[PDB]
Amino acid sequence: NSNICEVCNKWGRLFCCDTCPRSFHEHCHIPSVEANKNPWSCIFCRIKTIQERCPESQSGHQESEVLMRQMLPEEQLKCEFLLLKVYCDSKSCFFASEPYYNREGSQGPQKPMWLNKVKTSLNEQMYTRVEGFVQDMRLIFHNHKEFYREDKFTRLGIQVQDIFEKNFRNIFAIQETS
Ligand SMILES: [Zn+2]
Ligand SMILES: [Zn+2]
Ligand SMILES: [Zn+2]
Repeated sequence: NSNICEVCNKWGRLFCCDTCPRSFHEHCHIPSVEANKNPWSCIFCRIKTIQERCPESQSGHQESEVLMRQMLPEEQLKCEFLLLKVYCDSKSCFFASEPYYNREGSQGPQKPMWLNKVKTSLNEQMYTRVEGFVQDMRLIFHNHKEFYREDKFTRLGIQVQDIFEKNFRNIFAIQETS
């Protein structure tokens, strides 16, 4: 197994996957690494199994159909993975914890949003459909763009949103288009 966490790329107290060489800090993995369970399979392994059990799940989908899906176990897992993929980028640090807004010439967003809040929401089963999760994720970056206006710091929102959107299209097998 790897000697660094797959998400944050640091060493420390790591839990190793039994079916692939990835390792995780307890609260870097999503969901948090489970108490017992030997063997234990990580979220990358669990997602791969879904695809392997239903190869047709990789055919193209319309985003509008994906968003209306109810958050049954497999969609819940897919959203957890997609959130994890965003935390894997080091630029996620900017969006992880609760933000605050005091900048000359800007007003804060009406509905602040951040990754740790989406993480809690997922953990507490607060989303009933994929759309709930996706809307909160996209709101993070939209609030950032709106607040930072012409500051070049706006680009961090663009960059992390691109990571999100690529991974959304991959995980939920959205039909490729130009
Ligand atoms: Zn970690
Ligand atoms: Zn694994
Ligand atoms: Zn089948």
